[PDB]
Amino acid sequence: MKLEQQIQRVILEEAKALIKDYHEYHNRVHLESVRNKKRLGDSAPDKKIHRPNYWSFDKKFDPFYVKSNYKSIARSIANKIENRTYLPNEPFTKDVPKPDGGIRKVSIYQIPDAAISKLFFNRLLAKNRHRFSSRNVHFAIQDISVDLKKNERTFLAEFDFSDFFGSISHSFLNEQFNENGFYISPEEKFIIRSFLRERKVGIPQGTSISLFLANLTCWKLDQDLEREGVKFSRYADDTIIWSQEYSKICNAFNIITNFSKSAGIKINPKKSEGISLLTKKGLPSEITSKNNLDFLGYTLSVENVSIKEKSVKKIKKQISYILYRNLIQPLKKTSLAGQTIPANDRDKNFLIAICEIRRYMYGGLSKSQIKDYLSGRSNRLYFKGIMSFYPLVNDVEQLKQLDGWIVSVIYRALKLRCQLLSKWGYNRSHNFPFILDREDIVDKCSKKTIAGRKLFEIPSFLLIHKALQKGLQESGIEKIM
Amino acid sequence: MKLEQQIQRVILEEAKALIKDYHEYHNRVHLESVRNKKRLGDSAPDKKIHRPNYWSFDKKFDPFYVKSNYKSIARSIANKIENRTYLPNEPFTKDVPKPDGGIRKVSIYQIPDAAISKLFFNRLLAKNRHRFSSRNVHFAIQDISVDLKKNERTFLAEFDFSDFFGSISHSFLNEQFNENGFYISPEEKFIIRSFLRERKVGIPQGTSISLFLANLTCWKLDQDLEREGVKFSRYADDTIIWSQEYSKICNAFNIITNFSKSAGIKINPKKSEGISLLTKKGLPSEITSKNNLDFLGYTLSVENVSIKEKSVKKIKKQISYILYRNLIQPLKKTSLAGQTIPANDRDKNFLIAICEIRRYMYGGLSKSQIKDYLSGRSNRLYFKGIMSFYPLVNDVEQLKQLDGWIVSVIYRALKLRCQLLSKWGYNRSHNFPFILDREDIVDKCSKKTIAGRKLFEIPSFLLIHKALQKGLQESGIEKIM
Amino acid sequence: MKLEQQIQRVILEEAKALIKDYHEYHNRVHLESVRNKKRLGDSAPDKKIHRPNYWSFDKKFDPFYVKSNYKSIARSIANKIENRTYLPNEPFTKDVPKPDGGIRKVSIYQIPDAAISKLFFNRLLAKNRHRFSSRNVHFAIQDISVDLKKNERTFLAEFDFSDFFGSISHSFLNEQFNENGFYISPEEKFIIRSFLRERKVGIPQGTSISLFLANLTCWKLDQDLEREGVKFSRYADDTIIWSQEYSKICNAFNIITNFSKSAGIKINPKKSEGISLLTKKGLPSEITSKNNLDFLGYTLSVENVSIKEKSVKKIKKQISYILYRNLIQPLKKTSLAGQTIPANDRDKNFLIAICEIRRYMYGGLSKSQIKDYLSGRSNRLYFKGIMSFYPLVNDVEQLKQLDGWIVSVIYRALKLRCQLLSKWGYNRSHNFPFILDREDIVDKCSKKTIAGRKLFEIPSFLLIHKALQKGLQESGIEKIM
RNA sequence: AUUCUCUCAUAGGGAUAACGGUGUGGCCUUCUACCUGUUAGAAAUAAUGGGUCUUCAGUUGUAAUUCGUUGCAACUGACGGGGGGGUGGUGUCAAAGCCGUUUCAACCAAGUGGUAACUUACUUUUACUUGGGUUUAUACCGUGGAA
RNA sequence: AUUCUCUCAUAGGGAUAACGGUGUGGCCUUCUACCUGUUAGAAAUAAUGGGUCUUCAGUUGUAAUUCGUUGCAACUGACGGGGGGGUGGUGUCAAAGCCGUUUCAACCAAGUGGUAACUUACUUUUACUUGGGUUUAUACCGUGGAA
RNA sequence: AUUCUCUCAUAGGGAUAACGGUGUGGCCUUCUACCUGUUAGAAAUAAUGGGUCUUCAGUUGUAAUUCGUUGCAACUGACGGGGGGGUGGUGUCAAAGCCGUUUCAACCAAGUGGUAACUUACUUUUACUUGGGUUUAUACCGUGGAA
Repeated sequence: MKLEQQIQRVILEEAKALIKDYHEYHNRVHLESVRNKKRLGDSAPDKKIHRPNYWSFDKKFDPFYVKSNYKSIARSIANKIENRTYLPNEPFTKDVPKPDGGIRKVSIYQIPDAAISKLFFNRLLAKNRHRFSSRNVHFAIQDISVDLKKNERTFLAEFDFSDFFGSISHSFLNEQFNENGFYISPEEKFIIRSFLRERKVGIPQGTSISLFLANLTCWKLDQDLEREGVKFSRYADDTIIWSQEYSKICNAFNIITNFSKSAGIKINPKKSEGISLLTKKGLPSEITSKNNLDFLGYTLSVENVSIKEKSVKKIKKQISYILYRNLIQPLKKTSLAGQTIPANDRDKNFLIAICEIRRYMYGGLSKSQIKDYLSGRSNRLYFKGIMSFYPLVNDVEQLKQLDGWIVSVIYRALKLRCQLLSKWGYNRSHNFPFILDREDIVDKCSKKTIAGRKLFEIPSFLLIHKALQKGLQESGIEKIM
Repeated sequence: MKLEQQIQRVILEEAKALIKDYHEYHNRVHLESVRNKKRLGDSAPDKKIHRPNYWSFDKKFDPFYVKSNYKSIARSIANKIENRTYLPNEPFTKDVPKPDGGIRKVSIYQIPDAAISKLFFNRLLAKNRHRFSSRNVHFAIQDISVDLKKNERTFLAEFDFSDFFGSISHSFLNEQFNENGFYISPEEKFIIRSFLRERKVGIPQGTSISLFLANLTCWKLDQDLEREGVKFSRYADDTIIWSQEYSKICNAFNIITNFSKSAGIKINPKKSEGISLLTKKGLPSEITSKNNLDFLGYTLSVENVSIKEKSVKKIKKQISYILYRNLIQPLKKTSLAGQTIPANDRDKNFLIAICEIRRYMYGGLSKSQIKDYLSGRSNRLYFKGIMSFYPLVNDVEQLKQLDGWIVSVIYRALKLRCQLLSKWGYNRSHNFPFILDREDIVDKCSKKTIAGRKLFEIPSFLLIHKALQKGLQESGIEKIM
Repeated sequence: MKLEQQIQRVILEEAKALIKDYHEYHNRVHLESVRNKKRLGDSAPDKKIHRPNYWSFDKKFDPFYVKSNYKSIARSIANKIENRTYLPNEPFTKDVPKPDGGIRKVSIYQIPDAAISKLFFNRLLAKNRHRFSSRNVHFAIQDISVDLKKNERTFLAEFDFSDFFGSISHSFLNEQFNENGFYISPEEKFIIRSFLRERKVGIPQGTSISLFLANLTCWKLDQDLEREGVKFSRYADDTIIWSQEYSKICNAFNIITNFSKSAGIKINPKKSEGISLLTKKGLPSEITSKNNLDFLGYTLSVENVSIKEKSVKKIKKQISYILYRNLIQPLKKTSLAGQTIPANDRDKNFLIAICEIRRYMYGGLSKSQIKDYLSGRSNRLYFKGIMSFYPLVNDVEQLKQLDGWIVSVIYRALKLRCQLLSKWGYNRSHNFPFILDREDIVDKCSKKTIAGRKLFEIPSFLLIHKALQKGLQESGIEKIM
C-alpha cells in the first residue's frame, strides 16, 4: 500500500485515542464532584475543568484540530519524505528536578512525528525481531529464584547505568549499522539520521524509535556475555549477572568495564554495589555477603520471595488516607452544615470506606466467590486489583502482619471519630460500630448483612493469596496476567 | 559351625565380662573405704554398695541370671531366626539433657540382642572390609601437620553434623543396598530390617550394627571427594577438608551441600565455621583467617602442635582437687578425732598427696628409670599415665608453664595448711615442710630419701616429654600406644 | 695485555678521582666561608678544614701515598695472584644504628682491593651479560602505569626482603656455580672464594663483586615467575608482582615462599603487606583494597602519578630553611656588628634568598628561556634541578598547592623580619618589600628589573612541568635524563 | 714534596721545588620575534638603552581540504595552598551548605603530653648545578721549598 | 462545530447543527451445593425471603489398590501485626526469659533536632477497576447551534 | 547358690554347698655405670648400707676420616608460670620500658552481677594404672550354706 494510506491510518488512530481519554476524564471529574458535594456538605469547593497547557502552544498538539485536517498533513509529509527534505519539528521539554533521576527531563512530540516514529519502529522491529536475545521479566524472576534455591551460595554483580541515553556516541552507532548484517532500507536510515538531527551526542528520549537503537547498541555485549557462560538479565536501566564461580564473575566485570570505555558510558559509583555472595541466613561468609536482593519491587532470598518495603509503605499510605478522608477529615471544618450525623446504629461513611478499601485491594470480589472458586464449584475468577501486580508472592508471615495492621488502624480511627463526635456535642458511644472491641470487630462485621449482601466484611490478603496460588498452579503466568 | 554354638559362645563371653567388672568394682570400693576411715578419723561415712537400677526391670539385664540359663535362650533364638519371626526386645533409654548435645538420649539393650548384633556386625565387616576408604586418627594428624608445615597458606572448611543418626532416611539406605555391589546375605538383610523395626526415620544409637550402616551411607560422598582431588578426614561426628586452591574448596562445599539435601541431613549453622585461611602468625590475610585449629583435643598450628585449653583445665582441676582433699579438707570438720597431727618433722599426708600426683601423671615411674632409659643403660619403658593420651606434643613452653603452676600451687596449699593447724592450737612453723620457701622446695624435697627410695621428688612434664619423643623417634606410634 | 698493565691503570684512575674530589671540597669550603663572613658580620666562626679519619689508620687508604707508589703494588699483587696466595685485607666497618635499617653496618675497602674487585666484576658482567633478565626503572614505571590504567581492577603482592645479603647460603651459591652453563674461569672462582674468606654465611656488602652474585642467585626465581605468566619488577631490596587473576597471584606467592626456604632467607612480616586489589576511588571491593601504590618516591594510582609525601616534606624543609637562614637567623645574635641594614628600598638578603631558591628548583633558568623553548623560538633546554629527578609527574593540582604554599611562606617570613627590625630600633614598614600584601607580591616582584635582568621573579612549578612534558613528548626519557 | 729516578718491591733507597685546582675577565665559535631612545655614519650597517609577546581547550567563523584536520583570523575559558578566631548576607520549620570583610601564626603543625633548633648538618632511593673548547690577563685554595 | 465538502494543501475556502461519551434500568445469553418461610398452584414447576458449608497438614482407620496413593469416613492441628507506660505470677544465689491484667496513641513513627498536612494530589517500575454483547427506556457531561 | 544335672526350653523341674575375686608375702626367671662402710670368708665371691652420674646445642680442639661427621677430650649455653598492692634505681624535655626488694591470695580467677563447694562425684573424644608367669603361706570382699 502507498505511504499516504498508512500515515493517514496512524494519525487517525492516535487522534481518536486521545479524544477518548479526554472524554473519560471530564466525565469522571463530574461524578467525583457530585459525590464530594454530599460528603462535605456546604463546605465543598466548586468544580474546575482544565485542558493541558502545551495544547495552546501549537495547533498540532491539540487532538481535535489534527482530527479536523488529517488528510492534508499526510500528503504533505509523504511528499516531503519523497523529496528527502523531511525534518521533525522541535519537541516540548519540561524538566523534573528531583534527588533521584536528577534533572530527569521529559519530552513530548507532536502527533504526526510520533505517528511516523511508531510506524517506522514497528516495521524495523518486525523485520529484525529474530536477531535479538531472549512484561515477560516474570519468567526471568522464576529462573533466578530457581537457581538461587538450587545452590545456597551464588555470586552476584549489579551495575546501574547512569545517563545511558544521554552519552551514546553517534560514531559507535554508525559502526554498528554497517556490521552485524541487519536489514535496514535507505529510507529508514534517512529517518533515523533526521531524528538525531542537531544533537551532537545522545539519542532522543521519549520516542519509540529510541528503544530499537538501545537494543541495537547492546547486541555485542550480550553475545560476549553468552559466550563467556554466565547468566544475565537486563531490564529498564539495570543489569544483573550471577554465576557459581569467582573467575567467571571477574571476567564478566572486565568485559563490562571494557565495553563502557568503548561506548563512552559511565557507571554510577554510588548506585553500583559490586561483587557479593548471597547465602542463607545464619551462615558465615569469607567475603562481603547479603541475604536479600531486590528486583522490580520484588525481594528475593534463598528461602522465599517477598514484597519490597517501599511497596508496602505505599499500600499503608493509601489505606490510611482512605480511612482518614472518610472518617476524620469532614469533622474538622468550621461548620457541620449539610453533613449527616450517625444515628440509630447506622453509619454510611463506614460503609463507603470499607467498600473503597475492598475495591482497592480485590476489585470488588466477595468472599463467597473466592471460596467457591477454591472449592471447585465455579471454574473462573477475574483478578483486578493491587494484588494482581504481585502474582508470585509466596510469603505468608508478611500478609498476616499486614492484616493485623489493618484491623488495629481501623479500630483506632473509629475511636478518634467517636471522640470528635462527642466533642461536637453528640454522644454515640453505645451505638454500633463504636461499641465493639478490637477482638470482636471481625466477627460482628462479618455476621451483619445489608440488602441480602455481606458488605461489612473486612478484606484479607491470605484468601486472595490462596486463590492466586491455585490459579498459578492450574494455569500460567501469561493467563493470569 | 551351627548358629547355636556361635550364639552360645557370644552370650557366655558377654556374661563373664560383666561379672568380672562387678567384682572388681566392689573390691575397689572396700579398699577405698578402708583408706578413707584412716584419713577422716571418726567422721568417716559408712560404706554403701549399689547395684545398677535397670537390672531390676528385667531378668535378662542381670548378668548372673543369663549365665545360669545360657543354653535355652540360644536354642530359642536360633529357632525363631530360622522361622523368620525374630524381633529384638525394647531397649532401656535414659535422656541426658545438657546444653551440649541437647537431649542426648542413650539406650542400652539386653544381653542376647547385643550379642546377636555384635556377631552379625563382625561378620559383615569381615566380608566387606576391603571396600572401604582409608585409634588410627593419629596418622591423619601427622599428615595434616606435615601438609600445614609444607606451605604456610592453606584453605580449610569445617562442617559439624547435627543429629546425623536421627535423620537418616530409610529409602536412601534401601537404594544403597541394591547398588555398590556389596555382599549381603538374606539373613543379614532380615536382621537389619528387624533392628530398624517401628522407627519411621533414623537408626538406633548405641548398637554395633549402626556403625556399619553409617560407613555404608557415606561411601558415595567419599568417592566423589576423592575424585575431586581434595584431602579430607572424618572422625566421630566431624569432618575436615583442606586444599591449596580456592576453586576446589568451593566445589567441595557444593558437593557436601548437595549431598545433605539428598540424604535429608542438616548442618548446624552455629557449629559450622565455614571457609577460612590458616596462615603463620604476624602475616596479613585478604580473607577471614585463623592461626590455630583444634582436632580431638589437639591444637595444631604452623609452628607446632600443643594441647587444647580444655584438657589443660581438666588437668589443673584434678591436681588441685588432690591437693585440697589430702591437705585442707580433713581439718575443716567439727572435731579432729581419730586423725594424726604432724609432728617431729614428718607429715604422712604430704607423702600420700605426692604419690597420688605421681601416679596420675606418670604411672609410678621414678626419675632414675627415665634417666637410665634416656642414656641407654636400659632398653625398655612402659607408658601408663595421662601423658600417654597425648604422645605427639612437641611444645616446650607450655610444659614449663605447667611445672611452674604446680610448684606455686603446692607452696600456697602448704601455707594454708599451716595457718589452719595454728588456728587449732598447734604451732609447727619451724618443722618441715612448712619452713621451706618456694625457691628451695624442689632441691630439698629431691635430696630427702625414705627407706632408700626417693619418694618426695616433684614430677616434671619435660622429662616424660623427652622420653616420649625418644621412644617415638626410635619406634612407631602403634608400638607406643 | 698483561695483568700488571690493567691493575696499574685501574689503581691510577681511582687515585686520580679521589684526589680531584678532595681538591674541589676544600675550594668550595673556602668560597662558602668567604660568603659567610659577609652574611654574619663579626659573629662569623673561623674556617676549619678536615681530612677523613680512616685515612690515618693505614697508608693504603690515603690516595696520595698510593699515587706515589702505584707500580710496586701492581707487581706484588700480580705475583701473589699467580702464586694463588692473594687475600684481601680487612675492611673498615662503621655501624649506623637507626630505627630503619637496624645496625646498617657499612664497610669501606682499601684502594687496591676495590680496584681488583671492580676489574673482575666488569669482565664477568661483560661475558655473561646476555644471560640475564630484562636508572632504567622508569620504563618499568611506565609499563605498570599503562597496565593499571588498562583495567581498573588489578591484583598486587608486595614483598620486602630483610637482611638479604647477610643470610645467603654459600652451599646454594656453590650449587648455582656448577649449573646454569655460565662461563667462569678458574681465576674468577679463586677470587670469589678469596673474597668470601672467613665469613661462614652472607656476602660482603659495599663491593662491586657482590652485585653480580646477587643477580646470579635470583636467576631461577625469575625463570620460574616468567614461566608462570605473571609480570614482576625487582629493584634494590624490593619486588612487586601484579596480575589480573587470583589463581596466578596465589601461585606466585607459593613460589616465592618455597624459594625463601630453599635459600635460607626471611621476609619481614611488618614490611610485607600481602595480596591486595587496586581499584579506582569510590568503587567497593570484596577483599582488602588500596587506591595508591608507592614505588621509588613515586605514588601511582589509576587516575594519575604523583610525588610521594616524604619527598614533598623534604622540599618544604629545604625551602623553609633557606628563607630562615637568609632572613631571620642573622638578626637573633647578640650584636648586629658588621651586618648591613636594609635602606632606601633595597634588600640584598631578599635577592640572595630568591636566587638560591631558583637555583635549587630550576638550576638558574629564566622564565623567558622556558617560554621561548615552549613557543619554538629556541630548540634546546638543559634540565639541572630537583625537578629533573621526577620527569614523569603528570598531576597539576599538587603543583598549584605547592606554589600557594611558597607564596604564603615568603609573605610570613618577610613580616617576621620586619617585626625583628622594628624591635632593634629601625622602622622600615613603608619601604619595599615590606609594604606589599600577599596578593600583590607576584606582580610587583615580576615587574621589577635590576641591571636589565629580572631577578625578583618567583619560581613556578607548573611552567617547568609544561617544559618537561613537551620535552618528553618530543624526545625520550633517556635523552632527558 | 702529591715532581722525577733506582732495587730486596703491598716495602725500601736517591735527585730536584715546585705540583695539582677554584672564582672573574678574554678569545673561539654556538639555536633566537619585534618596537622604540641616543651614538656613530650611511642607513651597508653597527654600537650601546628601554619596553612587549610566546601555553592549553574551545566557539566558531573561515578558507584550504588533500578526503582530515590544516592554516588563519576573530571570539571566550582556564592558569599561585591550607588552619584557628570575630562580624555581615542567605539557608531552612531548625539547620548543613554557599557567599565576604577583618584579624593570628618562619617551616614540619590538616598536630603533640609539650614546641623550639639546625646546613662542612640529617638519611633509604635522597643524588646534580648554569653550550662547549682554549687562555703563563688577573686573585686565591691543599701540600711543599725558602725562612 | 469535534459534522460534511472543495483546492495553492503541516495551509486555506465553503455547507449544514448537531457530533462524541458517562451513570442507572431493560433484553440476550453465560460456570454454580443445600436446608427451610410465604406465594402461586400442581408440586410439572415457578415466584420471591432467610440461614449454613467450601482451604491446607496430618492421625489414622479403612477399603479400593491398579501396584501408588486414591476415594471415603472419623479423628486433631493450623488460619487477623508491632510500640510506650503501671500492676500480678515464676526465674534464679542475682538475673535474662516466659506467662496476664489494665491503660496511651488516624498512618509513615520498630523514629526525628521537632510532628502536622494531603488525592483533579506525589513519583522510578508505581500502572488497572466489577462475563460479554445490544438497547433512539430514562438523567446527565465537552464543544457547538438558538438566544 | 553365680555349682552340677534334666525337659514343654527367651521358660520350667531336680541334686549338692560351696563358687568367683582383691591386698601382702613366696618362688620362677627378666634389660642395668660406679665409688665407698660393716658382715661373712677368700677375696671365688657373696650378704646387706650409704652416696654420685646419665639430656640437648654449641666452641672448638683434636684425632679418626672412611670422604662425612665420627669418637674423644676440654671448654660454655640452656633446663620449674602468671596476677593485685608498697618502696628503690634508670628512662626521658614528659614518658613507655627495663632492672630489685617487700607483702596478698587451695584451684578455675589473665574473671564475675557475686565466690564458695565437690571424687562410689561431673561429661564430648575424657578413657588406663606399676615385665610377666605360678603359689590350697597369709587376710579379706559379692552371693550362698549352717544358724
